Amino acid sequence: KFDTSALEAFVRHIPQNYKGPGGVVAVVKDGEVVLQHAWGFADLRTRTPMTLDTRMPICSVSKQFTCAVLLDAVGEPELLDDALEAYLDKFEDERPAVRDLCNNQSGLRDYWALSVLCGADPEGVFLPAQAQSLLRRLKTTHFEPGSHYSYCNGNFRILADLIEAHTGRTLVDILSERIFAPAGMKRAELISDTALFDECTGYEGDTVRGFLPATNRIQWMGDAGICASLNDMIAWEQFIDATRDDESGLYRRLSGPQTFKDGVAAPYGFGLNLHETGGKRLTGHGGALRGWRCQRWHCADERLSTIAMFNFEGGASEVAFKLMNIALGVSSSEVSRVEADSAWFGSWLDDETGLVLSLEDAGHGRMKARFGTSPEMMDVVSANEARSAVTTIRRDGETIELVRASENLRLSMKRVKGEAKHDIIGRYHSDELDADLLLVSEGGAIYGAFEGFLGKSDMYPLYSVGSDVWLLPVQRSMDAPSPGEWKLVFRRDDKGEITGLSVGCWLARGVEYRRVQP
Amino acid sequence: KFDTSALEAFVRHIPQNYKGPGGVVAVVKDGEVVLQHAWGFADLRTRTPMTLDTRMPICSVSKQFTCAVLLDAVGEPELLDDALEAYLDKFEDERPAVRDLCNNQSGLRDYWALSVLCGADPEGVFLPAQAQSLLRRLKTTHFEPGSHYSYCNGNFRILADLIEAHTGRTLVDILSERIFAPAGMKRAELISDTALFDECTGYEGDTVRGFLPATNRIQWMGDAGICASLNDMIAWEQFIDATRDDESGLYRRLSGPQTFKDGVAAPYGFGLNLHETGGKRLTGHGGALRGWRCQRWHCADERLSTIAMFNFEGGASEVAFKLMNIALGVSSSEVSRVEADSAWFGSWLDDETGLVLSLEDAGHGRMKARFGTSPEMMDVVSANEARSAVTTIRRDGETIELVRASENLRLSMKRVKGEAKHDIIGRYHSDELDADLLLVSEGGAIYGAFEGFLGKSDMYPLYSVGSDVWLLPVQRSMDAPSPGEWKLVFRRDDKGEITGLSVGCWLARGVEYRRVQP
Repeated sequence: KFDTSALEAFVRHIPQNYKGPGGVVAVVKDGEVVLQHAWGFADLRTRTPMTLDTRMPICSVSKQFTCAVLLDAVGEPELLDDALEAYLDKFEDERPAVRDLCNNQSGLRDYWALSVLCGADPEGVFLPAQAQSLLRRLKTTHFEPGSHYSYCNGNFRILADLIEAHTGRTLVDILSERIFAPAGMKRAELISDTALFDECTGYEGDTVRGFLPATNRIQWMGDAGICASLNDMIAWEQFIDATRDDESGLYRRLSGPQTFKDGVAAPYGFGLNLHETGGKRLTGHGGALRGWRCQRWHCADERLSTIAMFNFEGGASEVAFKLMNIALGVSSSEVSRVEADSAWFGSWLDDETGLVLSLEDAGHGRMKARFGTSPEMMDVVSANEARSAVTTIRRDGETIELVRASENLRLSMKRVKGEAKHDIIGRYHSDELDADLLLVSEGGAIYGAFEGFLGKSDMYPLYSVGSDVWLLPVQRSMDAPSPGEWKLVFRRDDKGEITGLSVGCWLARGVEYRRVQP
Repeated sequence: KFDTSALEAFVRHIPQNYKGPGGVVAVVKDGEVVLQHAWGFADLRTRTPMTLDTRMPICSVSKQFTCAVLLDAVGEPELLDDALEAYLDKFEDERPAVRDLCNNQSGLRDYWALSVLCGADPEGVFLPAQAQSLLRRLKTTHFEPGSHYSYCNGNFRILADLIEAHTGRTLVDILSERIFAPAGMKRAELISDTALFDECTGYEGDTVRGFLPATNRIQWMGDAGICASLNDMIAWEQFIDATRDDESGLYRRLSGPQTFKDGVAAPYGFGLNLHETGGKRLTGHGGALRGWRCQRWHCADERLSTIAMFNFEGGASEVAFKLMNIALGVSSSEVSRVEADSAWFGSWLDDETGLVLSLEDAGHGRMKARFGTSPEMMDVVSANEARSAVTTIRRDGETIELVRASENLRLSMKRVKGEAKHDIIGRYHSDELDADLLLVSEGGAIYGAFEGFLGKSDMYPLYSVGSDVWLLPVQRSMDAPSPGEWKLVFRRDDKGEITGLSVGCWLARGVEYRRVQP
């Protein structure tokens, strides 16, 4: 009997440690459900309890299902390379291979982050014709295909379109016939229009701010769209275990090792994160949307899967990971920290990429870093070295070296200083997006708005961190996580006149804008 | 020339330190405006700039105007004591004097906190007939009148009703004729229905969560309701300075010293907070509602006033206070801290009052305390002593002594321990409010709802901190700050059966409920 005593003790305390309306969790071992539990409410106002058969959007956990459809109904990604050439018909750089789309090594900038720059409302309707209009206008990459990893939902949204055109069938129908029926996922469905989903309510907020029902109206497929219950997701884990020994089986074909073009090990393959804990290899994926979070993980050597799905923005990924470590008996352990010198604090700029790192004290030998899409906590392990699980930074005087070895990324960043001039106001234009950024002063405080084919955004405050380097936080958007902070790095003439600027974030780097107004 | 160089340098950095859509600030010295500034937007979507003439709700800054009306149009508070007896016609305890209402020493429980227990929706409509129905059903106090201080909006909402009935005139008209016209407050107005106000938009949220437009539909008067611009508020500060030498002048009559019934100095009088900074006496008040914050302070010895009004939930009170200290040249200074022993952490219960203190590490010789309506940061100054600006705590083994000397409050609290039994589910009834609390289990996690004459609330999660002691956070409500955490302390028989419980928070303590169901 697989002993679930420590798992049960952890699950019993989830509602107090991961505060929110409701959720579901499961642990599958050797193809058997050994732990399955629902708690709380699907809706706090109608008082509808959360159940094991309550469907929820699984969001980015859909990506692995779109690569499974690709392999099952089309074949290897190379069969769609000709069609990708016609889809990205205005491309000016070398196009990524369809295989690079599947592995998140494409170099394309994320279209949900770009939708903010095109003026999208965070709670706006987003149609299939607008997705294609934005994806098919892309011309450039932000790194050479195969050279680095970056998470790009557009890779999978394009894949869905390629699959439907090659096959002459809908992704809705192919998933149902080729994946959900054989796996025993009885109620799983691709529901592309998020405005139609009302079987469970998702909540934005947290225990301090309060919880608010989320409204989502985007339409998506390929990068997300599947809605399924805990029991549906359990059936997928059982299908995985039943087909574990078939070398030509769909999941085994999705989940092998991958590398970058230089042979360095990569962290993602065919819609799956590839990771390890205590020396044991894991494959899985998480998903997010305003109001929702979920995660699945599978350890092939121990025939073990863990699932967590919440109708709020709490740590479902952390829950699923901790259940896996508890079931594997992995002791996750303690780092000795040192005091953070005050010389670390402030912002640091990479000239090559236009990205910025900002550091602040988070107490006890810890720093809060803002660099990627979400902030990360870093342990200060020595006078000049700090690290999170993904990023290491080393300081030498006025330079920081930042490394994210899993992305094949290494940056050299210089301390940003000086007082920022307020002559940056005016209008700027991006030729590739056909979009404008308007910057105005109101009482000495600078605000900006994004104006493009999706609409005109609200005004957002900007914050300077040194001469000509400004941050523009965007906290809510059509997809989740939101982009975080856009980094604006202005460029000037030899006369000191502004000619343009770079706008970027980790999901979409170096978007060039030229000054056209003020 | 009063030198404003340090004030201007501070004001220039407000938008970066106090992040939000917009605001206004002013400094008045010797009756002259020496600093007046607006920044940002009144509405981020319509892009309407914030101006010096943009009106906003001043919320609880209205209380001083209702006591000014009382003194000007009625006379001393003792003239309304007979009418208070008829208004609180079901009172079972000794009624407070009308003077205790004015000084916040009444012992009445706050009606906005009680509206949550009666089932109010946080964004619900609240009419004058519902205010009277809730206020006139009150029967008991939570401390003897004059013995302690507690902030109670009901004191001022009752005062408004008493004034209108004695005078036969509307508070709208009396404020306009007797206060706003003579003070030169040209556009100030009592707009009791918050749903009608649309000249400026208030925003809930913060720079990390994002900002959301607030919807408020409550109707109020006496405790709040005045809407005014920065220029209106400047005219009130100038009127104060012009009448500073008249011993029988309205503001001088509102702003003298007060004491509790035992002669100890009290911190509030006639709708004004009474405080000091660097040895200089201040009088003033702040205001809050979802989406809005403001504060005014005046230092009579230096003929100095400071005002800050924001259309978001940031630190307007901290801004107004810091401007005052900068203008007075008060050096606010540093406390040496010690490491917080782990024995402090957890929850502590006062048996007399039913209130709970919870402590957690906030880093560097600091603790986050949850006791009052909002959390407070405490400096650990010695092994067994910690303090905030308002509260001091001393630990001795399994007991903590908590003192809020400005409230005349001293509690002896014992560490709460043990595992909480889940047999608390069932229905409970408050005879005085005619309201129920329903507690249910959903998958092992307990949730509660408040059901009374205002409606049936949504379900809210509860969190146990030790045997029979639970916390129920309520983060959003009709008034602001919300109550914070309700403290539920269950009572049992000699047989171990639950008979009832105490529900309370600092604004409304010891509301007794009896078990009626499960």
